[PDB]
Amino acid sequence: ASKLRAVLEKLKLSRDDAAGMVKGVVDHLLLRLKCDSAFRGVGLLNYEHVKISAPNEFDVMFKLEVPRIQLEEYSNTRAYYFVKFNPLSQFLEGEILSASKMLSKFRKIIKEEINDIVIMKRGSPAVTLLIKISVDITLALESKSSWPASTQEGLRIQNWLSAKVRKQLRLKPFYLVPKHAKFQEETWRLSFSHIEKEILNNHGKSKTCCENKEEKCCRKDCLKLMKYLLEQLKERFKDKKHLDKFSSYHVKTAFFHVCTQNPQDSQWDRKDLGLCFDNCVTYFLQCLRTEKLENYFIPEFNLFSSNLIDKRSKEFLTKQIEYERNNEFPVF
Amino acid sequence: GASKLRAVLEKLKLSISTAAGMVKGVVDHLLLRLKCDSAFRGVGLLNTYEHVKISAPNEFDVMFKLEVPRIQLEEYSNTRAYYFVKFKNPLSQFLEGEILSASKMLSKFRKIIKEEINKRSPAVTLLISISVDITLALESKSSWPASTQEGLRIQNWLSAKVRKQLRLKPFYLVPKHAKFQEETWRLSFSHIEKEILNNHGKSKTCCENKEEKCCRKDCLKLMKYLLEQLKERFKDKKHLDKFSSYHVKTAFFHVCTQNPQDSQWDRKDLGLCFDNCVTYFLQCLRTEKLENYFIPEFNLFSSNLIDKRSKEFLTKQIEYERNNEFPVF
Ligand SMILES: Cc1nc2c3ccccc3nc(NNC(=O)CCC(=O)O)n2n1
Ligand SMILES: Cc1nc2c3ccccc3nc(NNC(=O)CCC(=O)O)n2n1
Ligand SMILES: [Zn+2]
Ligand SMILES: [Zn+2]
Repeated sequence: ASKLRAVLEKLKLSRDDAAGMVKGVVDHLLLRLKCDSAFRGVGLLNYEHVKISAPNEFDVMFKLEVPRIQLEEYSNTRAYYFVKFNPLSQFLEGEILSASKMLSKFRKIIKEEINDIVIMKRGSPAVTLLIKISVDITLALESKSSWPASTQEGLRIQNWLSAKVRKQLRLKPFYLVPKHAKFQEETWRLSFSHIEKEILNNHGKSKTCCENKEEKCCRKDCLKLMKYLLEQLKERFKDKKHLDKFSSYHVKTAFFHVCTQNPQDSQWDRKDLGLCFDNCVTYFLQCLRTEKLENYFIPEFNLFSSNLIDKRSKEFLTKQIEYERNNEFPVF
Repeated sequence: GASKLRAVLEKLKLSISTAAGMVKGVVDHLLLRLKCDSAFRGVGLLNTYEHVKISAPNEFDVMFKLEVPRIQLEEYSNTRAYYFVKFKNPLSQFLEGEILSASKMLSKFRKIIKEEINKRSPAVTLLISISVDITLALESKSSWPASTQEGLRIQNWLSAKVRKQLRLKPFYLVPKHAKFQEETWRLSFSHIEKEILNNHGKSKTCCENKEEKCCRKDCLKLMKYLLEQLKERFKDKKHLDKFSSYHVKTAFFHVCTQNPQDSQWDRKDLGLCFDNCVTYFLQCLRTEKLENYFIPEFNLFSSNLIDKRSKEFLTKQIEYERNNEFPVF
């Protein structure tokens, strides 16, 4: 209870100290990237830390609009797709867009451009930069078409953020990122990280949530706290590969489900940070035990399916988290 | 006494599928022949219809927006709402020196419209069989003028986050003579107004379920209908010649700012809510002060625009209506 705000205090102090040096490089990369006719409309999506415990690790996403796409779902995976349709003809491999070819010149253009003042050296997160500062550059195809049919009954936020917001969110473009599946080397996975940022910073039922003292939720604090919890446990057992396949996308997804089941702002009063976090920890454990964690936008996709993560990893993380929660979280 | 009001709302809602469908075929064709002329190439329709008179469902009004990239405005004679257009372009044919001619562009707009039909800010009125008013609007994706810096004060009602979203949207300029001065453009935020009306609650789920049914949208229609009815009952008296639905809509935006909580607009208290609406509007009429919601230093009820006799005439009329359970309904 009081220890959590202690943890939240030492986390916020890591933001008073490099993101300018990040902008100086990515703005130089984007210029020469726009010179190539294949990456003409390239631009930034939203710096963003995927790891809360790594304030020197940044993550960017370079978007590129592909006009008039038609997708083909790869073997009922509901998340991975082929790209049919043109300044991308050089990257064709038949009538599909080769995720391998298009990403190869992307790596090459970056490698050529970073040599003139950095050591770009590394899937979808194709290139990582070393500046004692890290940024990972992801290439994303933008499609202003309607969302795929696998996302029809996803983003169920009507009782929390309203249906007209859901309608407006679904009018936004969606993004595709080169992810291999099973590998099949030319598949692209859907991505709504732009929608997720819209949800976290516009998170209340009331429009004035977290804008005044009487309406101060504790959502963002709960997500930071369980994000930091997994990042810590991944570091404690890093040299043992137990928690290798768990990432922040899991805890962020479990957070979105808790936001829907607890739609009212009154259920997130900052006075109850302890119980709120304890309820967040419980739901995530319930997904570990029942081996079921739907993708928040693609509900037919189980992030915790037996094909992606084994039962032994879930049981181990369960034992770790349960031990932390019973001992006032010593890993913090 | 809300029994009569809900009867009026019942009759206004029972009013129109074939009307708008006839307009959509004509407006779409006009926008295509316009798109051929080099001057009006990037022209689209803003707010992709709007009944300026809530009681006249056979009359629509569209806003043909035209993207103007190079914009450097010159505020005219401290009006803070009328401006001159400088270009810091295909509209070169309509320049009067450095000033973009609202006169030459109008006569241009007048001409090409009348060609494809083979009546005269609302540049043209067309008559289908139902009439539609078409206005031309320059769109500027630049930051809003400094006269709007202290306007749109919704931070305690819709949140400051929403205010920042709104101000990042483009603003629109329409031709409007000012005094007259023949080549001025007036500011326009009707796109922002529409956003506020259909997204009116402090809660994002307002009027979306039985628990959160408000009466904001009901009070504005009743207010608009009250003015339009008194304007017809005294159309020959010529005293209400200058009162329009924009005055009612502006005053409604002030009472939403003044009453930001959704619980203050419950649908059970429609009676008191409408009574509190008309009282603020009468208070504006007596004190002769009604700030523009976006341009706060612009008084819509200044003595230079409307004379004191007109405000007192309308004041006595609304009070006589409010004192006798609104017989004009
Ligand atoms: C940013 C992002 N977007 C998605 C995503 C989108 C749709 C469906 C499943 C998805 N799963 C994951 N992560 N799953 C992992 O195990 C991480 C390692 C990896 O994927 O290589 N992410 N991460
Ligand atoms: C759609 C719209 N936009 C504005 C507007 C914008 C900025 C400043 C003043 C403004 N005044 C008005 N209405 N004025 C009247 O009601 C009198 C008659 C008239 O002005 O023609 N409107 N109406
Ligand atoms: Zn909040
Ligand atoms: Zn409402």
